[PDB]
Amino acid sequence: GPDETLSLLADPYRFISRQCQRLGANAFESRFLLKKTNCLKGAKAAEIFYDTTRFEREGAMPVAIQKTLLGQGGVQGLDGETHRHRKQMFMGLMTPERVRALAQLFEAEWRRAVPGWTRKGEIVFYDELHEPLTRAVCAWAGVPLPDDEAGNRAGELRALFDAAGSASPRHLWSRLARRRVDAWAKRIIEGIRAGSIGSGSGTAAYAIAWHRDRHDDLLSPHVAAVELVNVLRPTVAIAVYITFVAHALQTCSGIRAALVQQPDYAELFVQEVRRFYPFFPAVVARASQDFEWEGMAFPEGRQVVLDLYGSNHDAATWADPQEFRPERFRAWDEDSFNFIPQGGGDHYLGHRCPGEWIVLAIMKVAAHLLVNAMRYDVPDQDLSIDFARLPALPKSGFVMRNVHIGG
Ligand code: HEM
Ligand SMILES: CC(C)Cc1ccc([C@@H](C)C(=O)O)cc1
Repeated sequence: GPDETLSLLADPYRFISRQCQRLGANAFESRFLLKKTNCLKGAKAAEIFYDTTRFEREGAMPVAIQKTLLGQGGVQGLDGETHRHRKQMFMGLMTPERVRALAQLFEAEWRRAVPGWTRKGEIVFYDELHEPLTRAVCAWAGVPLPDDEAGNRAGELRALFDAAGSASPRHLWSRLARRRVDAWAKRIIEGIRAGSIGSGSGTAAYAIAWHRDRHDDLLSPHVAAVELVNVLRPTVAIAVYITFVAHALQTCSGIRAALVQQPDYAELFVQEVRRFYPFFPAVVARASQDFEWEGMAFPEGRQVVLDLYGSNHDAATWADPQEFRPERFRAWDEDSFNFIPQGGGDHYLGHRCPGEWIVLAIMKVAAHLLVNAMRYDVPDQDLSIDFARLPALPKSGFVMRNVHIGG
Protein backbone atom coordinates (compact mmCIF):
# COMPACT_ATOMS: atom_id res chain seq x y z
CA GLY A 1 0.00 0.00 0.00
CA PRO A 2 0.89 3.71 -0.31
CA ASP A 3 2.44 5.59 2.62
CA GLU A 4 -0.06 8.21 3.81
CA THR A 5 1.82 9.96 6.60
CA LEU A 6 1.16 13.28 4.82
CA SER A 7 -2.59 12.62 4.47
CA LEU A 8 -2.76 11.88 8.20
CA LEU A 9 -0.67 14.92 9.23
CA ALA A 10 -2.92 17.18 7.11
CA ASP A 11 -6.06 15.89 8.85
CA PRO A 12 -4.87 14.30 12.13
CA TYR A 13 -8.26 14.17 13.83
CA ARG A 14 -10.51 13.24 10.93
CA PHE A 15 -8.38 11.23 8.47
CA ILE A 16 -9.31 7.83 10.00
CA SER A 17 -13.09 8.33 10.35
CA ARG A 18 -13.25 9.83 6.84
CA GLN A 19 -11.58 6.76 5.31
CA CYS A 20 -13.77 4.52 7.48
CA GLN A 21 -16.87 6.27 6.13
CA ARG A 22 -15.67 5.91 2.53
CA LEU A 23 -14.97 2.20 3.07
CA GLY A 24 -18.11 1.54 5.16
CA ALA A 25 -16.03 -0.17 7.87
CA ASN A 26 -14.65 0.55 11.37
CA ALA A 27 -11.10 -0.49 10.42
CA PHE A 28 -8.67 -0.25 7.50
CA GLU A 29 -5.05 -1.14 6.80
CA SER A 30 -2.69 1.72 5.96
CA ARG A 31 0.99 2.74 6.23
CA PHE A 32 2.68 5.56 8.14
CA LEU A 33 6.46 5.97 7.80
CA LEU A 34 7.91 2.42 7.67
CA LYS A 35 5.01 0.66 9.41
CA LYS A 36 1.91 -0.97 7.98
CA THR A 37 -0.76 0.23 10.41
CA ASN A 38 -4.26 -1.01 11.18
CA CYS A 39 -6.48 2.00 11.89
CA LEU A 40 -9.44 1.34 14.20
CA LYS A 41 -12.49 3.35 15.26
CA GLY A 42 -15.52 2.81 17.50
CA ALA A 43 -16.52 1.05 20.71
CA LYS A 44 -15.86 -2.56 19.70
CA ALA A 45 -12.42 -1.68 18.29
CA ALA A 46 -11.57 0.24 21.50
CA GLU A 47 -12.46 -2.88 23.52
CA ILE A 48 -10.00 -5.03 21.60
CA PHE A 49 -7.34 -2.26 21.64
CA TYR A 50 -7.44 -2.31 25.47
CA ASP A 51 -7.08 -6.09 25.65
CA THR A 52 -3.51 -6.32 26.99
CA THR A 53 -3.24 -10.01 26.00
CA ARG A 54 -3.35 -8.76 22.39
CA PHE A 55 -1.73 -5.30 22.56
CA GLU A 56 1.48 -3.87 24.00
CA ARG A 57 2.88 -0.33 24.17
CA GLU A 58 6.59 -1.19 24.40
CA GLY A 59 8.43 0.42 21.47
CA ALA A 60 5.31 2.10 20.01
CA MET A 61 6.28 5.67 21.10
CA PRO A 62 8.22 7.55 18.37
CA VAL A 63 11.62 9.07 19.20
CA ALA A 64 10.20 12.57 18.36
CA ILE A 65 7.55 12.13 21.06
CA GLN A 66 10.12 10.89 23.65
CA LYS A 67 12.14 14.03 22.90
CA THR A 68 9.16 16.39 23.33
CA LEU A 69 5.69 15.52 24.64
CA LEU A 70 6.41 12.47 26.81
CA GLY A 71 10.09 12.08 27.75
CA GLN A 72 11.89 8.76 28.14
CA GLY A 73 11.15 5.90 30.56
CA GLY A 74 7.64 7.01 31.58
CA VAL A 75 4.50 4.98 32.33
CA GLN A 76 3.16 5.29 28.72
CA GLY A 77 5.88 2.98 27.40
CA LEU A 78 5.35 0.21 29.97
CA ASP A 79 3.44 -3.08 29.79
CA GLY A 80 2.30 -5.84 32.12
CA GLU A 81 2.95 -5.91 35.84
CA THR A 82 5.70 -3.27 35.46
CA HIS A 83 3.11 -0.94 33.94
CA ARG A 84 0.39 -1.67 36.48
CA HIS A 85 2.76 -1.07 39.38
CA ARG A 86 3.86 2.32 37.95
CA LYS A 87 0.24 3.23 37.08
CA GLN A 88 -0.81 2.68 40.71
CA MET A 89 1.61 5.49 41.66
CA PHE A 90 -0.41 7.97 39.56
CA MET A 91 -3.84 6.63 40.60
CA GLY A 92 -3.00 7.02 44.31
CA LEU A 93 -2.74 10.79 43.69
CA MET A 94 -6.37 11.11 42.57
CA THR A 95 -8.43 11.00 45.77
CA PRO A 96 -11.63 13.14 45.83
CA GLU A 97 -9.97 15.33 48.49
CA ARG A 98 -6.74 15.86 46.52
CA VAL A 99 -8.63 16.55 43.29
CA ARG A 100 -10.75 19.17 45.11
CA ALA A 101 -7.58 20.73 46.55
CA LEU A 102 -6.14 21.16 43.03
CA ALA A 103 -9.44 22.62 41.75
CA GLN A 104 -9.43 25.13 44.64
CA LEU A 105 -5.84 26.14 43.91
CA PHE A 106 -6.70 26.68 40.27
CA GLU A 107 -9.72 28.92 41.08
CA ALA A 108 -7.43 31.00 43.35
CA GLU A 109 -4.80 31.30 40.60
CA TRP A 110 -7.41 32.19 37.97
CA ARG A 111 -8.84 34.92 40.28
CA ARG A 112 -5.25 36.15 40.96
CA ALA A 113 -4.64 36.48 37.20
CA VAL A 114 -7.79 38.46 36.33
CA PRO A 115 -6.49 41.95 37.31
CA GLY A 116 -3.62 41.43 34.83
CA TRP A 117 -6.15 40.57 32.12
CA THR A 118 -8.24 43.67 32.92
CA ARG A 119 -5.14 45.88 32.68
CA LYS A 120 -4.24 44.35 29.30
CA GLY A 121 -7.65 45.35 27.88
CA GLU A 122 -7.54 42.49 25.37
CA ILE A 123 -6.26 38.92 25.88
CA VAL A 124 -5.77 35.71 23.94
CA PHE A 125 -7.63 33.49 26.44
CA TYR A 126 -5.65 30.34 25.58
CA ASP A 127 -2.32 32.13 26.05
CA GLU A 128 -3.33 33.34 29.51
CA LEU A 129 -4.30 29.94 30.97
CA HIS A 130 -0.94 28.15 31.07
CA GLU A 131 0.57 30.19 33.90
CA PRO A 132 -2.29 30.00 36.42
CA LEU A 133 -2.50 26.23 35.72
CA THR A 134 1.28 25.92 36.19
CA ARG A 135 1.12 27.84 39.48
CA ALA A 136 -1.75 25.70 40.77
CA VAL A 137 -0.35 22.32 39.77
CA CYS A 138 3.17 23.01 41.08
CA ALA A 139 1.76 24.13 44.46
CA TRP A 140 -0.52 21.07 44.55
CA ALA A 141 2.33 18.71 43.51
CA GLY A 142 4.84 20.02 46.12
CA VAL A 143 6.99 21.63 43.44
CA PRO A 144 8.58 24.92 44.61
CA LEU A 145 7.96 27.61 42.02
CA PRO A 146 9.29 31.12 42.67
CA ASP A 147 6.93 33.88 41.60
CA ASP A 148 9.49 35.22 39.08
CA GLU A 149 9.96 31.78 37.41
CA ALA A 150 6.31 30.77 37.02
CA GLY A 151 5.91 32.48 33.62
CA ASN A 152 8.99 30.81 32.18
CA ARG A 153 8.12 27.34 33.54
CA ALA A 154 4.60 27.72 32.14
CA GLY A 155 6.08 28.47 28.69
CA GLU A 156 8.35 25.41 28.87
CA LEU A 157 5.52 23.08 29.92
CA ARG A 158 3.33 24.52 27.17
CA ALA A 159 6.10 23.95 24.61
CA LEU A 160 6.15 20.21 25.44
CA PHE A 161 2.63 19.71 24.06
CA ASP A 162 1.63 22.78 22.05
CA ALA A 163 4.84 22.92 20.00
CA ALA A 164 5.48 19.07 19.99
CA GLY A 165 3.11 18.33 17.04
CA SER A 166 4.28 21.40 15.08
CA ALA A 167 6.41 20.81 11.95
CA SER A 168 8.30 24.12 12.34
CA PRO A 169 11.22 25.51 14.44
CA ARG A 170 8.65 25.31 17.31
CA HIS A 171 9.56 21.58 17.50
CA LEU A 172 13.19 22.53 18.17
CA TRP A 173 11.94 24.77 20.99
CA SER A 174 9.86 21.78 22.20
CA ARG A 175 13.01 19.62 22.31
CA LEU A 176 14.93 22.26 24.27
CA ALA A 177 11.96 22.75 26.62
CA ARG A 178 12.02 18.98 27.25
CA ARG A 179 15.72 18.99 28.17
CA ARG A 180 15.10 21.97 30.50
CA VAL A 181 11.95 20.64 32.19
CA ASP A 182 13.60 17.21 32.76
CA ALA A 183 16.66 18.83 34.37
CA TRP A 184 14.39 21.05 36.52
CA ALA A 185 12.13 18.16 37.64
CA LYS A 186 15.21 16.04 38.30
CA ARG A 187 16.60 18.73 40.63
CA ILE A 188 13.22 18.66 42.41
CA ILE A 189 13.34 14.83 42.83
CA GLU A 190 16.96 15.02 44.05
CA GLY A 191 16.19 17.76 46.56
CA ILE A 192 13.25 15.83 47.97
CA ARG A 193 15.41 12.72 48.34
CA ALA A 194 18.24 14.76 49.97
CA GLY A 195 15.72 16.45 52.30
CA SER A 196 16.54 19.94 50.97
CA ILE A 197 13.00 20.26 49.57
CA GLY A 198 10.11 19.78 52.01
CA SER A 199 7.26 18.44 49.83
CA GLY A 200 4.37 17.04 51.89
CA SER A 201 3.62 13.30 52.15
CA GLY A 202 0.34 13.76 50.18
CA THR A 203 1.88 15.49 47.17
CA ALA A 204 2.67 14.20 43.66
CA ALA A 205 6.37 15.12 43.80
CA TYR A 206 6.75 13.33 47.14
CA ALA A 207 4.91 10.22 45.92
CA ILE A 208 7.01 10.06 42.77
CA ALA A 209 10.35 10.82 44.49
CA TRP A 210 9.73 8.07 47.05
CA HIS A 211 8.00 5.52 44.79
CA ARG A 212 9.50 2.03 44.98
CA ASP A 213 9.35 -0.20 41.90
CA ARG A 214 8.66 -3.96 41.86
CA HIS A 215 12.17 -4.64 43.24
CA ASP A 216 11.87 -2.14 46.11
CA ASP A 217 14.13 0.30 44.22
CA LEU A 218 13.57 4.03 43.85
CA LEU A 219 13.02 5.21 40.26
CA SER A 220 16.21 6.54 38.74
CA PRO A 221 16.16 10.34 39.09
CA HIS A 222 15.58 10.90 35.35
CA VAL A 223 12.60 8.52 35.27
CA ALA A 224 11.14 10.10 38.44
CA ALA A 225 11.57 13.52 36.73
CA VAL A 226 9.74 12.32 33.59
CA GLU A 227 6.85 10.93 35.67
CA LEU A 228 6.58 14.22 37.58
CA VAL A 229 6.41 16.03 34.23
CA ASN A 230 3.66 13.51 33.29
CA VAL A 231 1.57 15.23 36.03
CA LEU A 232 2.63 18.87 35.52
CA ARG A 233 2.49 19.00 31.70
CA PRO A 234 -0.96 17.57 30.93
CA THR A 235 -2.49 19.63 33.79
CA VAL A 236 -1.23 22.76 32.00
CA ALA A 237 -2.68 21.29 28.77
CA ILE A 238 -6.16 21.64 30.35
CA ALA A 239 -5.81 25.18 28.88
CA VAL A 240 -7.02 23.56 25.64
CA TYR A 241 -10.25 22.24 27.22
CA ILE A 242 -10.85 25.52 29.11
CA THR A 243 -10.58 27.35 25.77
CA PHE A 244 -13.11 24.93 24.28
CA VAL A 245 -15.44 25.60 27.24
CA ALA A 246 -15.31 29.32 26.36
CA HIS A 247 -15.85 28.39 22.67
CA ALA A 248 -18.97 26.30 23.41
CA LEU A 249 -20.43 29.07 25.59
CA GLN A 250 -19.92 31.51 22.72
CA THR A 251 -21.09 29.40 19.76
CA CYS A 252 -23.89 27.14 21.07
CA SER A 253 -27.14 28.92 21.86
CA GLY A 254 -28.85 28.09 25.15
CA ILE A 255 -25.75 26.62 26.85
CA ARG A 256 -24.96 29.65 29.01
CA ALA A 257 -28.56 29.88 30.27
CA ALA A 258 -28.70 26.14 31.06
CA LEU A 259 -25.39 26.31 32.99
CA VAL A 260 -26.65 29.33 34.90
CA GLN A 261 -30.06 27.87 35.82
CA GLN A 262 -29.81 24.01 35.89
CA PRO A 263 -27.60 22.64 38.77
CA ASP A 264 -26.81 19.17 37.34
CA TYR A 265 -25.96 20.74 33.96
CA ALA A 266 -22.25 21.49 34.54
CA GLU A 267 -21.37 17.78 34.74
CA LEU A 268 -23.19 17.08 31.46
CA PHE A 269 -21.66 20.13 29.78
CA VAL A 270 -17.99 19.33 30.58
CA GLN A 271 -18.45 15.74 29.43
CA GLU A 272 -19.91 16.95 26.11
CA VAL A 273 -16.96 19.33 25.68
CA ARG A 274 -14.64 16.27 25.99
CA ARG A 275 -16.78 14.26 23.52
CA PHE A 276 -17.36 17.00 20.97
CA TYR A 277 -14.01 18.77 20.63
CA PRO A 278 -10.84 17.33 19.09
CA PHE A 279 -7.89 17.14 21.51
CA PHE A 280 -6.00 13.84 21.77
CA PRO A 281 -6.17 12.51 18.27
CA ALA A 282 -5.34 8.80 18.54
CA VAL A 283 -3.43 6.20 20.58
CA VAL A 284 -0.86 3.75 19.23
CA ALA A 285 -0.07 0.14 20.23
CA ARG A 286 1.46 -2.98 18.69
CA ALA A 287 -0.22 -6.39 18.32
CA SER A 288 1.54 -8.74 20.80
CA GLN A 289 0.53 -11.99 19.04
CA ASP A 290 -1.11 -13.17 15.79
CA PHE A 291 -4.84 -12.73 15.73
CA GLU A 292 -7.81 -12.04 13.46
CA TRP A 293 -10.61 -9.64 14.32
CA GLU A 294 -13.70 -8.83 12.21
CA GLY A 295 -12.00 -10.35 9.14
CA MET A 296 -8.88 -8.20 9.58
CA ALA A 297 -5.41 -9.68 10.14
CA PHE A 298 -3.35 -8.54 13.12
CA PRO A 299 0.03 -10.26 12.75
CA GLU A 300 2.34 -10.14 15.75
CA GLY A 301 4.11 -6.74 15.72
CA ARG A 302 1.51 -4.89 13.63
CA GLN A 303 1.21 -1.23 14.60
CA VAL A 304 -2.39 -0.30 15.43
CA VAL A 305 -3.92 3.13 15.96
CA LEU A 306 -7.16 3.77 17.83
CA ASP A 307 -8.95 6.87 16.64
CA LEU A 308 -10.29 8.66 19.75
CA TYR A 309 -11.94 11.57 17.95
CA GLY A 310 -13.70 9.29 15.43
CA SER A 311 -14.84 6.99 18.24
CA ASN A 312 -16.27 9.98 20.14
CA HIS A 313 -18.14 10.95 16.95
CA ASP A 314 -19.38 7.45 16.01
CA ALA A 315 -23.03 7.64 14.93
CA ALA A 316 -23.65 4.02 16.00
CA THR A 317 -22.93 5.10 19.60
CA TRP A 318 -24.23 8.66 19.69
CA ALA A 319 -26.86 8.85 16.86
CA ASP A 320 -26.29 12.62 16.25
CA PRO A 321 -22.56 13.02 17.12
CA GLN A 322 -22.19 16.23 15.05
CA GLU A 323 -24.36 18.24 17.47
CA PHE A 324 -23.19 19.79 20.74
CA ARG A 325 -25.79 18.54 23.22
CA PRO A 326 -24.77 18.08 26.88
CA GLU A 327 -28.19 16.46 27.48
CA ARG A 328 -27.01 13.34 25.66
CA PHE A 329 -25.08 12.36 28.79
CA ARG A 330 -28.34 11.77 30.65
CA ALA A 331 -28.55 8.53 28.64
CA TRP A 332 -24.92 7.44 29.07
CA ASP A 333 -24.30 4.13 30.90
CA GLU A 334 -20.66 4.91 31.81
CA ASP A 335 -19.42 2.29 29.29
CA SER A 336 -15.55 2.04 29.41
CA PHE A 337 -15.14 1.88 25.63
CA ASN A 338 -17.67 4.06 23.77
CA PHE A 339 -16.59 7.45 25.18
CA ILE A 340 -12.82 7.77 25.17
CA PRO A 341 -11.49 11.38 24.92
CA GLN A 342 -8.77 10.38 27.47
CA GLY A 343 -8.62 6.69 26.57
CA GLY A 344 -10.81 3.65 27.27
CA GLY A 345 -10.80 0.55 29.45
CA ASP A 346 -9.76 0.37 33.07
CA HIS A 347 -7.50 2.98 34.77
CA TYR A 348 -5.59 0.42 36.87
CA LEU A 349 -5.30 -2.40 34.36
CA GLY A 350 -4.56 -0.36 31.25
CA HIS A 351 -3.23 2.93 29.90
CA ARG A 352 -6.40 5.03 30.39
CA CYS A 353 -5.65 8.59 31.54
CA PRO A 354 -5.42 8.86 35.35
CA GLY A 355 -5.92 12.64 34.91
CA GLU A 356 -9.66 12.48 34.10
CA TRP A 357 -10.90 13.51 37.58
CA ILE A 358 -8.54 16.51 37.56
CA VAL A 359 -9.63 17.47 34.05
CA LEU A 360 -13.35 17.27 34.95
CA ALA A 361 -12.87 19.21 38.20
CA ILE A 362 -10.85 22.00 36.54
CA MET A 363 -13.26 22.25 33.56
CA LYS A 364 -16.13 22.63 36.09
CA VAL A 365 -14.25 25.47 37.86
CA ALA A 366 -13.73 27.11 34.43
CA ALA A 367 -17.39 26.79 33.45
CA HIS A 368 -18.45 28.20 36.85
CA LEU A 369 -16.11 31.21 36.63
CA LEU A 370 -16.92 31.96 32.99
CA VAL A 371 -20.69 32.03 33.63
CA ASN A 372 -21.02 33.16 37.26
CA ALA A 373 -17.98 35.31 37.94
CA MET A 374 -16.23 36.56 34.78
CA ARG A 375 -17.55 39.35 32.57
CA TYR A 376 -15.97 39.71 29.12
CA ASP A 377 -16.68 40.86 25.57
CA VAL A 378 -15.98 38.70 22.51
CA PRO A 379 -15.00 40.77 19.44
CA ASP A 380 -15.38 39.59 15.84
CA GLN A 381 -12.79 36.89 15.26
CA ASP A 382 -12.20 33.55 13.60
CA LEU A 383 -13.56 31.11 16.22
CA SER A 384 -13.53 28.08 13.90
CA ILE A 385 -11.67 25.02 15.18
CA ASP A 386 -8.31 24.48 13.54
CA PHE A 387 -8.44 20.76 12.66
CA ALA A 388 -4.93 21.04 11.17
CA ARG A 389 -3.34 22.05 14.49
CA LEU A 390 -2.07 19.69 17.24
CA PRO A 391 -3.68 20.23 19.72
CA ALA A 392 -6.69 21.73 17.98
CA LEU A 393 -7.80 25.22 19.07
CA PRO A 394 -10.15 27.95 17.89
CA LYS A 395 -8.05 29.69 15.20
CA SER A 396 -8.13 32.98 17.14
CA GLY A 397 -7.14 31.38 20.47
CA PHE A 398 -10.39 32.89 21.82
CA VAL A 399 -9.87 36.65 22.09
CA MET A 400 -11.53 38.46 24.99
CA ARG A 401 -11.87 42.20 25.67
CA ASN A 402 -12.81 44.19 28.82
CA VAL A 403 -12.35 41.23 31.19
CA HIS A 404 -13.46 41.71 34.78
CA ILE A 405 -14.48 39.57 37.76
CA GLY A 406 -15.95 42.25 40.07
CA GLY A 407 -19.11 42.67 37.96
C1 HEM B 1 -5.65 18.01 29.32
C2 HEM B 1 -6.48 17.05 28.86
C3 HEM B 1 -6.04 15.57 28.79
C4 HEM B 1 -6.26 14.74 27.75
C5 HEM B 1 -6.97 15.11 26.42
C6 HEM B 1 -5.67 13.45 28.09
C7 HEM B 1 -5.71 12.30 27.32
C8 HEM B 1 -4.98 11.15 27.55
C9 HEM B 1 -4.93 9.98 26.68
C10 HEM B 1 -5.70 9.83 25.36
C11 HEM B 1 -4.09 9.09 27.24
C12 HEM B 1 -3.65 7.73 26.67
C13 HEM B 1 -4.59 6.55 26.89
C14 HEM B 1 -3.90 5.32 26.32
O1 HEM B 1 -2.66 5.33 26.06
O2 HEM B 1 -4.59 4.28 26.11
C15 HEM B 1 -3.60 9.66 28.48
C16 HEM B 1 -2.71 9.06 29.35
C17 HEM B 1 -2.14 9.63 30.47
N1 HEM B 1 -2.54 10.82 31.10
FE1 HEM B 1 -3.90 12.15 30.27
N2 HEM B 1 -5.13 13.54 29.36
C18 HEM B 1 -5.33 14.82 29.83
C19 HEM B 1 -4.98 15.27 31.09
C20 HEM B 1 -4.18 14.66 32.02
C21 HEM B 1 -3.87 15.13 33.36
C22 HEM B 1 -4.43 16.41 34.04
C23 HEM B 1 -3.00 14.27 33.92
C24 HEM B 1 -2.40 14.41 35.35
C25 HEM B 1 -2.02 13.34 36.07
C26 HEM B 1 -2.73 13.22 32.94
C27 HEM B 1 -1.88 12.15 33.06
C28 HEM B 1 -1.75 11.08 32.20
C29 HEM B 1 -0.79 10.01 32.36
C30 HEM B 1 0.29 9.87 33.47
C31 HEM B 1 -1.05 9.05 31.22
C32 HEM B 1 -0.32 7.73 30.93
C33 HEM B 1 -1.17 6.65 31.65
C34 HEM B 1 -0.67 5.27 31.28
O3 HEM B 1 0.06 5.13 30.26
O4 HEM B 1 -1.01 4.29 31.98
N3 HEM B 1 -3.50 13.47 31.83
N4 HEM B 1 -4.18 10.91 28.64
C1 LIG C 1 1.25 16.48 20.85
C2 LIG C 1 0.01 15.78 20.28
C3 LIG C 1 0.16 14.26 20.34
C4 LIG C 1 -1.33 16.27 20.85
C5 LIG C 1 -1.43 16.35 22.39
C6 LIG C 1 -1.59 15.18 23.17
C7 LIG C 1 -1.70 15.26 24.56
C8 LIG C 1 -1.66 16.51 25.18
C9 LIG C 1 -1.76 16.64 26.72
C10 LIG C 1 -3.02 15.94 27.27
C11 LIG C 1 -0.48 16.09 27.41
O1 LIG C 1 -0.38 14.86 27.65
O2 LIG C 1 0.39 16.93 27.73
C12 LIG C 1 -1.51 17.67 24.41
C13 LIG C 1 -1.40 17.58 23.02
